[PDB]
Amino acid sequence: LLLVETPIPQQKHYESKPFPAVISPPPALSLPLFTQTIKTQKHYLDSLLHESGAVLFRGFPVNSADDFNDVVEAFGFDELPYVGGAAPRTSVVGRVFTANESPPDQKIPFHHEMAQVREFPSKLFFYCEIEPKCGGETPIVLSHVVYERMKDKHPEFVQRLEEHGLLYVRVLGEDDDPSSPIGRGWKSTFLTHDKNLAEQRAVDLGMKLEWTEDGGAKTVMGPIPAIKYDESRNRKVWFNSMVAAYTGWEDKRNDPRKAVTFGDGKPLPADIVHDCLRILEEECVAVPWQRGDVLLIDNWAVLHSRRPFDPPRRVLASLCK
Amino acid sequence: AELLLVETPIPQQKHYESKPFPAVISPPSASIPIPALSLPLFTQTIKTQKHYLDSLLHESGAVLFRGFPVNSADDFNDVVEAFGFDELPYTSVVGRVFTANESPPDQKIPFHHEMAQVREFPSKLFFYCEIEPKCGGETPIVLSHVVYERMKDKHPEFVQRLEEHGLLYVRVLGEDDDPSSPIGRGWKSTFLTHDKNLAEQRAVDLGMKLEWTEDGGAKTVMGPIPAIKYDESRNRKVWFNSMVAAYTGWEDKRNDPRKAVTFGDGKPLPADIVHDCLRILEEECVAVPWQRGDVLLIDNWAVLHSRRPFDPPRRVLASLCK
Ligand SMILES: [Fe+3]
Ligand SMILES: [Fe+3]
Repeated sequence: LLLVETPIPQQKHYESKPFPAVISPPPALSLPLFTQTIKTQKHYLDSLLHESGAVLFRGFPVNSADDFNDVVEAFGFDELPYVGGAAPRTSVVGRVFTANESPPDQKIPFHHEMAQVREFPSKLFFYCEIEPKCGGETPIVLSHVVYERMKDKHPEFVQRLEEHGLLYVRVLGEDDDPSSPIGRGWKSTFLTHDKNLAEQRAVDLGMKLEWTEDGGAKTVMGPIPAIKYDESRNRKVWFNSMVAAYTGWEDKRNDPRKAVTFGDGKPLPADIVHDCLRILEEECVAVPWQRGDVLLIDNWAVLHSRRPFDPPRRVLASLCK
Repeated sequence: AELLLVETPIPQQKHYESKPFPAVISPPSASIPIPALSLPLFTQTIKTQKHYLDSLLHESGAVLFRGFPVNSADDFNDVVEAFGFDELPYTSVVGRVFTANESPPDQKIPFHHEMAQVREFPSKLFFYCEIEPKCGGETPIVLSHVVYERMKDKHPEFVQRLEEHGLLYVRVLGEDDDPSSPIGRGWKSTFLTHDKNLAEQRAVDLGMKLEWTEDGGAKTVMGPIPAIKYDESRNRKVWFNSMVAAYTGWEDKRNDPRKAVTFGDGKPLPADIVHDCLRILEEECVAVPWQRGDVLLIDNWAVLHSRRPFDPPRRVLASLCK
């Protein structure tokens, strides 16, 4: 067959590079012909991903979870083994999983997948098996651009983060609440029912777990950096969950404003965090999904969100080491 | 090119009234001509042998298909799509195929009838082994009408009080969801709502009284409902309920199984008799070891199923019929 770099409305451009790059089709199209071209075009697709940081594959016959898994499987990358510290995921087939994100009428803030985890995914794929009835887009934005704008806007603020970093406080109940923006419990996060076994995996994950009265838990993480360095492209990125925590970690157990602070305890300037929230919006590209689309996101360069939505909707994913 | 569906015997099968349980079909050894067993030939033979497969499934309660090119979830969906049963109106792997949210391997799943307390339960069910368990993992099955007949013969009075009073099912669920619980789902993720009024309205649509505990939780009561139904296709009574199941497997921090199921009038069931029912179920069951490629078809009106503990890997898919 073949692969074709195609233009779309939403995409943006940076130094003559489309974001995201879009690949579409030009023996009639088949699912085994596609996975076959994926292997045949490995170099081309590694570079395109390197140049753009994400590529949406639209038009190909990926019509099921198993189908998406063949495409994920065809890509070669090794799966990232789960260790705990993320919403309750449900295995579907092979390297592909699902997870009932926060309530459908909410906004999922921008973040890097498992950003506060030691072994975070280098890459990830998103796949739509069920088109959203309304809304429910997976807006994406280039982390390095957000860095070039933050350093430009608030140069002193970045400097404090580069020296002080951030601290995160995330109170977790014993069970999971499907109502909160971040409703995972401690037994679910750490895949443990026992406390010792838990507080142990807690230290291994680099967290300060301290059991709460009502069987809950209050974890503390950091100081940790906010500006990491993607070596493959020699550039720093906004690899932190500042906006996610400050505006998103909001429920009966956590205060948004207290969710995250400077690495040395000093509170963050509200007008600065929300200014960052505004930078993410402006630079983000939210391509409306379609049944069959496959988006390849490099986790070193991209943060992902989720617009609110009205069901039905089914987006599947795959995490790479 | 044609294919022979050959009835075959296996060590684990039983026989009642001369009929095998479960009936087992496989493709012959030396056929004339010799067919190149394929998945597309199998599904065509299933469509062509509809009547024969209706009689076998009709008289045996379940039919295990052994020795067929069912090599992936895609192949399994093609089989289910050849039998012609309507799909049960609504995770999803492909088409009508899906993975069943289960408990840890070391645990044993109690015997039951699929969706036994849901107005529109599956009439028929399919199980498929894509990956045979390293150890155990079998999907034991048992004939519901046999359990009924033996219980009535051993405990006539108790059976008489079962049909007359029925059963009461109690569940004390939290607001949130405990991951480590066989019945961990709380009222939120149960009735898809945060609002207490709507939630209780929905539980009521499901024929159930919903109580609001002061601890932010909820207590639900179902019944009285029969513990014994009548298979019309086979003109016989079936032990269609979840008594033994709930009495032994409905436990966690908020729930005690001993009081999870009682007589429809609130009177507790005799522990000795429930365990005695557990005994009959275990004796009459058939636990055929799973071989990759197998697809088991169960008539949900005549058969209760459960699971054995196992050591992974193990992968089984399923499909439900209206
Ligand atoms: Fe995410
Ligand atoms: Fe079951």
